[PDB]
Amino acid sequence: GTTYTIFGAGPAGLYTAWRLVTGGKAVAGDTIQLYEWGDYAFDGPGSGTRLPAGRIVTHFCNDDPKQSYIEAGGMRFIEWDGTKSQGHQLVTLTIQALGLSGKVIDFNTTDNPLLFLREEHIYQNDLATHPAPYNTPGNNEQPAATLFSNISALITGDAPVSTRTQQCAFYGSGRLPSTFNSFVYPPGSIAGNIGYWNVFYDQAGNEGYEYAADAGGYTSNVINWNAANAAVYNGEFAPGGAFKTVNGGYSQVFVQLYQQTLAAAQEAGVAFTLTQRTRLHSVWLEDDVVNYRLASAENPFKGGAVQTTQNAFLAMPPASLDLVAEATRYADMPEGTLDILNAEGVQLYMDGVIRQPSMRVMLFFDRPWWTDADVPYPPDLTSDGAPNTFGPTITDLPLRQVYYFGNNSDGTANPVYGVLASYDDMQYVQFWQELEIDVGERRKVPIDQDYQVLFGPRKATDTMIRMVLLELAKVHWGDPNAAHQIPWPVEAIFNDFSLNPFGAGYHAWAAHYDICDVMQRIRQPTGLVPGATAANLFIIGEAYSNDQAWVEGAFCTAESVLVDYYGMTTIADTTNYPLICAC
Amino acid sequence: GTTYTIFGAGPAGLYTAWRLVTGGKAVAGDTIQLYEWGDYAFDGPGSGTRLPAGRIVTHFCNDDPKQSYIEAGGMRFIEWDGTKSQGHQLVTLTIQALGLSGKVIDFNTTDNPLLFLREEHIYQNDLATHPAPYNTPGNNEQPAATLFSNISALITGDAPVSTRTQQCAFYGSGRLPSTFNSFVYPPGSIAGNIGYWNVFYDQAGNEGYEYAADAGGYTSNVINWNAANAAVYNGEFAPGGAFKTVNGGYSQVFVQLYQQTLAAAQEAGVAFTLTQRTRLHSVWLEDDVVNYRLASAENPFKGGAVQTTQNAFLAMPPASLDLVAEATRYADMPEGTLDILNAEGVQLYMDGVIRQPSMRVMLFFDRPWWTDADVPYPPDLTSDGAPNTFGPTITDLPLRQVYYFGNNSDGTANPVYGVLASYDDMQYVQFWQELEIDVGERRKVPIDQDYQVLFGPRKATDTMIRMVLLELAKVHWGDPNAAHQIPWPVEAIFNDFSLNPFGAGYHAWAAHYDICDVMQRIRQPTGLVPGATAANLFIIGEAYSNDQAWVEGAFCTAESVLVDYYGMTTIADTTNYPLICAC
Ligand SMILES: Cc1cc2nc3c(=O)[nH]c(=O)nc-3n(C[C@H](O)[C@H](O)[C@H](O)COP(=O)(O)OP(=O)(O)OC[C@H]3O[C@@H](n4cnc5c(N)ncnc54)[C@H](O)[C@@H]3O)c2cc1C
Ligand SMILES: Cc1cc2nc3c(=O)[nH]c(=O)nc-3n(C[C@H](O)[C@H](O)[C@H](O)COP(=O)(O)OP(=O)(O)OC[C@H]3O[C@@H](n4cnc5c(N)ncnc54)[C@H](O)[C@@H]3O)c2cc1C
Ligand SMILES: N[C@@H](CCCC[NH3+])C(=O)O
Ligand SMILES: N[C@@H](CCCC[NH3+])C(=O)O
Repeated sequence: GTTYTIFGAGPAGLYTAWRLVTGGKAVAGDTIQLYEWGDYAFDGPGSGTRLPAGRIVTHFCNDDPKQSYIEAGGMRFIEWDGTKSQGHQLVTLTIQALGLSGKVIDFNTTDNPLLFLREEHIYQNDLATHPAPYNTPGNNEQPAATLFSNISALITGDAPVSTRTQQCAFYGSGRLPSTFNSFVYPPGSIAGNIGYWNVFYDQAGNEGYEYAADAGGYTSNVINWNAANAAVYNGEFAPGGAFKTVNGGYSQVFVQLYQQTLAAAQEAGVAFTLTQRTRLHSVWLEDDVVNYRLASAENPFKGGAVQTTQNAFLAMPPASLDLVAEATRYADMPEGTLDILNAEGVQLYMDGVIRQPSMRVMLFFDRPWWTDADVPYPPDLTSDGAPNTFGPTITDLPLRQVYYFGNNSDGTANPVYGVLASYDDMQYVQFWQELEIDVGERRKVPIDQDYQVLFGPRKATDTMIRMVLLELAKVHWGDPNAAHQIPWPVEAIFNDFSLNPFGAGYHAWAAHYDICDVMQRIRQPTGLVPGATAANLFIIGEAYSNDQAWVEGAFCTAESVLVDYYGMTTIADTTNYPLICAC
Repeated sequence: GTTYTIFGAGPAGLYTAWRLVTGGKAVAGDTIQLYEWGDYAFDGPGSGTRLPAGRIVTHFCNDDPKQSYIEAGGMRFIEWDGTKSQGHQLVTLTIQALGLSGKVIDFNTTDNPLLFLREEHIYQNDLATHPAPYNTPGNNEQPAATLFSNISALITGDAPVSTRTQQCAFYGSGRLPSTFNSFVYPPGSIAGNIGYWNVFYDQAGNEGYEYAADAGGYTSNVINWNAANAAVYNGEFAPGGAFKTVNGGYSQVFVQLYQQTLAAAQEAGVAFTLTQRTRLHSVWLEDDVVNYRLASAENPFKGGAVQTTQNAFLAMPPASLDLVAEATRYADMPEGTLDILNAEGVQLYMDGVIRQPSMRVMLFFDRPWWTDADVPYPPDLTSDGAPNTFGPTITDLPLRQVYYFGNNSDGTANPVYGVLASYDDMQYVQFWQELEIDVGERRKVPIDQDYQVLFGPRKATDTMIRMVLLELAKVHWGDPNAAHQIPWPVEAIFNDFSLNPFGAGYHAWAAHYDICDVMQRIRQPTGLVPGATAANLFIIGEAYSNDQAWVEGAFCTAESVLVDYYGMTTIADTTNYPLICAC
């Protein structure tokens, strides 16, 4: 039979194993071996240290599956709309296939977020009469979205940028229009060779950029990423659609991928196993044969016996690839081998994304204190439309965004009310990291060896809780001393995605890359080594996808490999929806 | 005889060799072997790719030693005052011993810097007339220095913090006063377990922090480093003294260390060799015996045969130590060895500093355009503190500070006029890095393999030059369209210190560390490993010193090792000058 070896039981790896079995590529007698460094709870309460999988982690208050929860990783999806060809098609199809469509609910955001900017409190609808305190004439009386759309249109000009295919084409062929007005960037410049922040800064000045970075929505990415992709993903014609979540958490999707793959494997006679607490240590090729070593979670740097497979999936992000590549980079490898991850073209293409650090603080309260009548600046979570919403509130602080989940349980547990506090960006990673150790304690774990998110959300220190409460007091009262009015959380925990093995909350395409060429060619890295024998060793996950903010991109890269390198029939309608960009 | 093996011919490694020979520790029949990854010009024109050494690099315009220059790395020092016992003692003694004291000149800074903040132009002397555009009442009418001094006093209370000894003791034992007024931090908290930015932000709010970060002097430092050390180094009572530089460049210190060591070694019968384009690849211990491999610069990841020495100095910063540790971390090491750099206590103490990325753009103009009579906001380089000065101009832009060196040429007929543009901090690294590749081109070198500073200042792209001129136009004209008024530079080059092998402009002691214990014990890392045989393997350099901004710290740690582990008589008077903190 045929053995399929998957390293990483995150979304991409789990989706791959589920498609191989349910799509009927793995037949009776075949083997699927999934290896996961972490110890996720696939088999109910007590079967792991946190719910699955990777950067998706639903966290229930007190670890009570009947309680309110906060998504401590990825939190929402965009429902596929086939009449518009927009939304997370594989996520929507997979939820339906797993029998979970009945649990899909709206994730509603306020039309009138509170903005806390340079010590001013401005509800977004009021900007026409209370201009934002940024020296950016015109733009400061409009939501930041108006400035995003304006900058996008200065970059895209008259180019069609409405469909997914047109957007893909702009990544490679998009040029600044003949009308581009700049001292720095000539008209006709290749937009994919421009940094988004660099050109936003050129066109709107530091105050226009800072206003957009401080007051913009969650989904508009202002880091210095590929300007071609940034323009089409932040503009008027950016992909959109209805935001949804899975009632009871996103993690159940990954529990069901695993359990349904195992039930289908039993019916098909396929040997499907998950081996947790076990990492890929090193990988290399001998012609088409993938050689690899495993390491235990207890001793992650020491490899075991050399194993072989004809089919290997590296279902793991850049920082995780880096740790595997480090294990052979400096080694004296066997004669006739190819140290594939350290080949020059593979290392170059792996740098086709930049990294954004993220930290999430999850706080449960015994009452929804933010709704009290005497709160000076409450979040506007009701009407402004009709349904109830989760916020956010948006600020120029380290605590850059707040979501208010409240009691999102089925109502049978003792009511707790959840708040998600978001810290992001290179600017702030060093700010938040020192809050992770108690003020009475020295650091004990070397930072690059603290695999905190891999194990599960970590108890918030008293310093971290107090800092969050200070920032929420400034947001909702305008007085740091009001932190005394906020009740102490009944539970507070954090996920710091900058730590290994994740090394990032998010990846974004880099400037000075041909995005489509990286998306196409990085998946089978032997293609980036001139003269190499093809091998079925693949790189999959959201990082080198066309949907980097989303589980969708993990599923799409995995699907693209099954289609292109295993000849499988896709479950998607790709007519108007390329899984990854073509060049 | 006795062999001394030094890895890294930066300031620390060169100083070590010089002291070993000129102090008479190495005697006739001994050997000193220095290995350097780079290829520095120690022997005049044609002898390397840039002037020595490490993060000190004088850059002459057009590679003309008679032209104006700009320090493309470290630029100034504090002259030792033995009467007050204040300043950079070893740097001053070394310049004197090398015969370079007659090249020492004042490095003067304006007492009335131009501030460009949130699109407003304010000369610092006029903040009473035109308050800084930050919502920080009182603080915004005073120089940022006042706020720095106020915060330091809130942290230090009545603790004496004027002497090196007392500053060292504050790192380990210093506590917030009983009067500390904070929601986040209790009175009496250990200041060394607090992040400086965390507590600044707590006490002064985001607008007070942002004003200090944007408008503070060059030496001011708001990163989230150890609050005990930050309070005593940012306070009214920070280490002071008269700022100087070496006319003709700081690099000639390092040329002269090498040449004079070689001459002295030849007179003494010591074999002194510098082998460049050759790096330490891997290091480990067998009892007291230092085992190592070298790699060529051409093939930096492939080690040669195992070599041994009894005396080894790792004269290289954290990111450089990290690359050497990576080469054994994942290896199956020989029987009876100690993989010293990957020992738990060594890895923990190596994380006792955080890193600050820095980028320097050096621009030479054919005329001092900033002095022209029609310039709306010229720098006040002439009068206010009596003699002429180099600036700076201070801004809230990515281009955070400007220095104006002008014509410092020594005998050209066609002098040029130099400008130093500084970009720093984790916030901006991704902003400046995309300017490093031409707008017509894709990236070609993997970012972690682009050893740019090692080679030498790189030609600025046209996009980088235009960005700097745009920022200088906004600063000096308040009109981005005035960029057309600035003459195109004769030469523009950059040094990005975030790149390997440096991985930082600067290191700063971290929160949640006992600074003194790390300073003392990291130097001989076998002392951090229970059961290990002691070995003469040392870690030296600025990063784990008590003078992290400065060459002084490289010399002090190197001096401390020669005194503590080789029984050498110090050249310093340590009466009021501990080389490193004592515990
Ligand atoms: C703060 C945050 C918010 C998000 N919000 C959303 C959202 O609202 N909706 C959404 O759809 N997406 C969201 N995402 C993105 C989503 O989390 C990712 O797209 C998705 O988790 C990517 O899946 P992946 O399988 O590619 O990688 P990962 O989730 O990173 O999984 C990789 C797996 O590989 C394992 N691994 C690593 N190294 C090894 C090794 N050597 N051997 C074996 N196993 C290894 C890891 O432990 C992990 O389990 C968010 C992400 C973050 C961080
Ligand atoms: C922007 C900037 C401004 C500064 N301003 C000042 C200032 O005004 N005044 C001042 O006094 N100081 C200043 N400094 C600091 C000064 O540059 C440093 O303190 C000093 O260079 C540190 O010397 P070092 O020997 O510890 O390390 P480095 O200068 O980093 O030298 C280490 C050496 O080790 C080599 N190396 C690395 N890995 C290996 C390997 N595996 N094998 C062999 N060799 C290896 C490197 O190539 C390098 O030559 C500044 C620094 C920067 C970046
Ligand atoms: N995926 C993140 C942010 C959205 C980014 C979209 N560009 C979340 O919804 O939690
Ligand atoms: N080395 C700097 C001092 C500050 C460095 C730390 N950011 C100088 O030239 O004065």
